[PDB]
Amino acid sequence: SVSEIQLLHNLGAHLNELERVEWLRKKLQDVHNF
Repeated sequence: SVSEIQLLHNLGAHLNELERVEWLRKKLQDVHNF
């Protein structure tokens, strides 16, 4: 189902809420072998 403030959770919250929390996540998935 779709929420009322769901389309606002895309760019109506903060462009900083998906910078590293975005990438930081893959930090373990792809495990930076280095």
